[PDB]
Amino acid sequence: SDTQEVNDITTLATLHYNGSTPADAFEAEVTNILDRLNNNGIPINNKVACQFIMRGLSGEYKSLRYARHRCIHMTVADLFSDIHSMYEEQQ
Amino acid sequence: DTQEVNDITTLATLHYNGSTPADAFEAEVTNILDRLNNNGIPINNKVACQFIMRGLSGEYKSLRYARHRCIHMTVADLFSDIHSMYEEQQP
Repeated sequence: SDTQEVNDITTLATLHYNGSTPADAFEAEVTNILDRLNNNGIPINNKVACQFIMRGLSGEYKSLRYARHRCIHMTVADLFSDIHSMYEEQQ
Repeated sequence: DTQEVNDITTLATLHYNGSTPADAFEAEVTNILDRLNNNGIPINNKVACQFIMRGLSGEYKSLRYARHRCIHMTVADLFSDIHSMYEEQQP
């Protein structure tokens, strides 16, 4: 509660996703961290968010990381689309 | 282009046990906070204080009991206490 921002930032910096849990749940976790950080006056822009998410991708999802260099132009929604697409074509 | 992610990761993984000068530790953290501020990721006194406390090891772990007042405690005040402990430990 008093440590929500520190916990949210720590989570963001230590994300991991390998497809073994629903992509929706991963998207929710990340989305809400970003929302809460925004509310607490710590705005994480699209580029930085994208980089944290990419860093977290393991297993087959590692492959999405070769777009990390375009994070500036890539939207978080676009990235989540690709993760969702990969999740679907693993199920 | 990954300066923010690197600066946040460092903040979230600080370690200090007195084995290096307190001035160097202060410098590292201060400049992370400065750069994050510049890049539109403003870490306030409370959150900064919490990250610093989390990183204290060895004899310095003991300082982690003012953590609850980080809201009212300043980063400068905490670095004072670390400096004070560092001085005591020196010849």
